[PDB]
Amino acid sequence: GGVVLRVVTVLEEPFVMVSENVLGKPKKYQGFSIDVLDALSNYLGFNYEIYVAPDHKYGSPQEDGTWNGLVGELVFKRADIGISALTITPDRENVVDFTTRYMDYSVGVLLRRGTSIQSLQDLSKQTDIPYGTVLDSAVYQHVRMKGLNPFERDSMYSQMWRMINRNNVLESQAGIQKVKYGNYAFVWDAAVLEYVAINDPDCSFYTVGADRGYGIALQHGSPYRDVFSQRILELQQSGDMDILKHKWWPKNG
Ligand SMILES: [Cl-]
Ligand code: NA
Repeated sequence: GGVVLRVVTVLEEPFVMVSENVLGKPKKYQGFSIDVLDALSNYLGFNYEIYVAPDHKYGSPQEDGTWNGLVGELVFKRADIGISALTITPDRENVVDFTTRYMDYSVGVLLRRGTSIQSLQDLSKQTDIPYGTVLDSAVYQHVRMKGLNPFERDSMYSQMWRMINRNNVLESQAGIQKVKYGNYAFVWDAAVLEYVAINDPDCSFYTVGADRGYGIALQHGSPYRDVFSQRILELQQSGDMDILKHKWWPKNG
């Protein structure tokens, strides 16, 4: 009778993916973050049940200072653990506690084959192909912060903020669909976009693009954080974290 921890997530390939099911046979989740979660579950002896953030968002600080999304679920005490493709950021570290990272994060751009965008810089220099990101996400917040900083050294960020300031989507799937079928470029996690590009049945895409990382979020003060971070470091040191990565990014495009 191990305690059942409530895990809040956002669906996002290949980090957390569902298998939908029929006739009362249980819905199951899989992916890189589920494997890491499982490695931790097996170690602490907890069970868990997963639910998706009700608003389908990662979360960002709102006009009135409250948090929504996955990060908000933690702040509002609705969950014990938050895990997805969740980017560790200083603003989020203000209201929840992150583990050490279990994988590096970077920003990429998903583009339709036949376009001629070779860099995030080129993308920002035009307005013809419209572009954007997922609302209430770390990308949105980062582009805003850098784009509004007069002392930012790369002028691309100000150009991006002009375009993005709410061209955005509610969920990454919508952004991917817009690139595929419309006239759009989608700015999102490189790890997600690499997986999407290499697995697209039509090879419709290419991508262009480690100072931030993916982390497990816990309520502030949680006694799981140190224990998790220890287990994460162990997994990295042994090569086991790399084995997990290769399972989900076996880069064979
Ligand atoms: Cl979701
Ligand atoms: Na914190």
